[PDB]
Amino acid sequence: RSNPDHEEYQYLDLIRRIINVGEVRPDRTGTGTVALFAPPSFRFSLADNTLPLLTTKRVFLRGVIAELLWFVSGCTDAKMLSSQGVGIWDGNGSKEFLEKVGLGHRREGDLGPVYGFQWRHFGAEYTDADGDYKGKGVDQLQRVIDTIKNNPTDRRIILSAWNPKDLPLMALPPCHMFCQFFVSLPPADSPGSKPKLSCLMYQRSCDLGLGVPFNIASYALLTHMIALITDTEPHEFILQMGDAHVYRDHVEPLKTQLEREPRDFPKLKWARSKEEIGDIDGFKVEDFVVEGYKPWGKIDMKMSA
Amino acid sequence: RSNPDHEEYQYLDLIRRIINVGEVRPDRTGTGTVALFAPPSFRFSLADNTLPLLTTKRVFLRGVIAELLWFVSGCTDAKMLSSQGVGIWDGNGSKEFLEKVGLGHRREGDLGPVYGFQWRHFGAEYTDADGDYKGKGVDQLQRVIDTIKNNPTDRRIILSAWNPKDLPLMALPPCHMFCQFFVSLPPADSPGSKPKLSCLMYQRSCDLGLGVPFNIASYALLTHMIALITDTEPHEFILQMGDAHVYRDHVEPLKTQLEREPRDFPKLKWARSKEEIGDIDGFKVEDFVVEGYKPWGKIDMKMSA
Ligand SMILES: C#CCN(Cc1ccc2[nH]c(N)nc(=O)c2c1)c1ccc(C(=O)N[C@@H](CCC(=O)O)C(=O)O)cc1
Ligand SMILES: C#CCN(Cc1ccc2[nH]c(N)nc(=O)c2c1)c1ccc(C(=O)N[C@@H](CCC(=O)O)C(=O)O)cc1
Ligand SMILES: *c1cc(=O)[nH]c(=O)n1[C@H]1C[C@H](O)[C@@H](COP(=O)(O)O)O1
Ligand SMILES: *c1cc(=O)[nH]c(=O)n1[C@H]1C[C@H](O)[C@@H](COP(=O)(O)O)O1
Repeated sequence: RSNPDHEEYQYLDLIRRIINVGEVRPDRTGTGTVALFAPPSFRFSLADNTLPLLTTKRVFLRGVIAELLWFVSGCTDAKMLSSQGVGIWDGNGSKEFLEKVGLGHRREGDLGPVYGFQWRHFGAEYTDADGDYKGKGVDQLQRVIDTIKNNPTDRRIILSAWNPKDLPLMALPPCHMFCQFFVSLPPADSPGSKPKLSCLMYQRSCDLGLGVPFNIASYALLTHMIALITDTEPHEFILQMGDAHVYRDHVEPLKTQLEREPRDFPKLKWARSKEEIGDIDGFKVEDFVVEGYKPWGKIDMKMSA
Repeated sequence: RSNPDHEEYQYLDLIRRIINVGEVRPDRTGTGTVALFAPPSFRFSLADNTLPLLTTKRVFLRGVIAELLWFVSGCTDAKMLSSQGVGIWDGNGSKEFLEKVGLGHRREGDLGPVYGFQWRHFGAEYTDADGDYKGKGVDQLQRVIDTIKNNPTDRRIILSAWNPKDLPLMALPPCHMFCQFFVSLPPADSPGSKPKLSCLMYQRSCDLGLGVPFNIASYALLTHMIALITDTEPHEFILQMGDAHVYRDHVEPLKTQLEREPRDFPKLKWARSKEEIGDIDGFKVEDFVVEGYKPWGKIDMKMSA
């Protein structure tokens, strides 16, 4: 390894380990997987505007950003993603899947009270994706922003989408069920510096081939976004996994990826200022300027619904 | 070290690290702490009836068991613990503290919809600790039991007390906010063996001196309990921490503990059979037979309310 310390090796090494000593298991989708439970967590530095966007394969960056802004908006209609050319949620939002999980009364694309809804309206009563939820439920995301700015040492800076009561209304239960932010105060020797912002996310189920690449970049981006609005400096992103698995039909495609040497991670820059963006709800896809992204070729992998 | 691989060194080493390079910070209690965010997780083997009850200091075992059976029962009245000689929750259940956090309308000891209530009645409306919640809300615990027995490869075996909507009603927000169970199927070379049960718990805020010792034994015991009811074999317990800290007034007392060499962990045996206990709600303090516990002397540490 030209550069053995490249953070991407964490991802490649775990996949190799799962394939090697993982346990073959049946699963909800019916395709089957090989898995390990609670492996060591991943750590990615977010310093110097670094964005841990995997380079051993081309990652659909725009899809990650679109999905993230979608979460932030509190929207749960997958059509808002497919209309802009992002179909990652088309599979679980299809009329065929919804009816399959007992949600036939919903129009196609209406995923239910998933991620975004819990993030901005936790506890509110869900009708459909067109419902008026403004000012209803708990806005966890804004509370996180307010807390980081006015009481950084607080120990409850949590953002969670897990809701046992709403689960049956969801086309799919949250995979990244929650994350915790931490703010390091400016060192004594130089109190003018910006506090450092870190994020730990826990993912109950992890599709290493398809999902993890998105999850890693997504939460890294969320932390960068929150850092901008709170005048803090992104520091570290930690990802703890529960059921970490590699789908059976992903094994061969991933072996090809395992042969590739990572390129230095790209950097993130903002196309607009903090003032122009305003708050967490003012970001736009075009605001994300990712430079230096130099990935290898794309690797085709089918998603199991 | 006579036994460098003793699992208790994970706990001792982390405390040493926090004291050495941890960051000095202000906190809600006002006593102050030294902390590190998201340190490597702890792993404890639960095989061969092993119970990771710390030995470098005498741990109030009966108090751990009592609190756990209290959680399971869904009860939120701290008087149910103090009446049996366990006052770990007297501090946050006292009238002064309750009135202090805006809950003066509650009788002393009524902590609100904390741990146990969320575990067995998530989503139900909370009135007071005497309310009738039977059959109300989501019983996450029993669902976990049923899932382990009938669909072990499920990836949603989650037990969580985090409830953004109910937080303000709680004397204190959940520290151990959730855990995930995992079941390994019997290997091919012996399909008669019992499936192996593991548990990963995530704790947002960790008082290493006082809380962690209880948290470790508590979730280890919970896994042993669930294993009995589900005909599975306890395997491993993983603990991931968020804000890992040592209170200022615990530093000196802990230094004394750091000088001690761990004794082999004790073992857990049941005073009754699975049939006699019946289900997760049938356990009694006397059912827990811990043998071989050989700890060093107690170490006094004050809890910051
Ligand atoms: C995590 C997350 C968000 N999600 C949502 C989501 C929904 C159901 C899931 N189901 C399964 N089995 N695995 C998943 O990772 C998963 C993820 C994603 C969904 C699909 C892809 C995907 O198929 N990507 C392909 C094609 C990308 C493209 O459209 O160009 C890829 O090659 O990456 C990525 C992320
Ligand atoms: C986690 C958890 C449950 N809890 C609940 C709970 C509630 C508020 C808290 N607040 C703070 N600052 N730290 C805590 O760990 C904490 C824990 C506990 C509460 C007290 C002790 C404690 O004082 N232990 C002393 C005395 C033991 C005894 O009563 O005999 C000790 O020496 O261990 C331990 C656990
Ligand atoms: C879910 C969504 C996400 O953001 N990331 C993911 O990796 N996934 C994966 C996990 C799993 O393979 C599948 C969901 O299936 P299940 O609910 O765990 O049965 O999507
Ligand atoms: C909370 C309860 C528990 O089970 N274990 C714990 O260690 N604690 C600790 C963490 C922290 O010191 C305090 C809770 O205060 P805060 O909500 O984190 O501000 O108790």
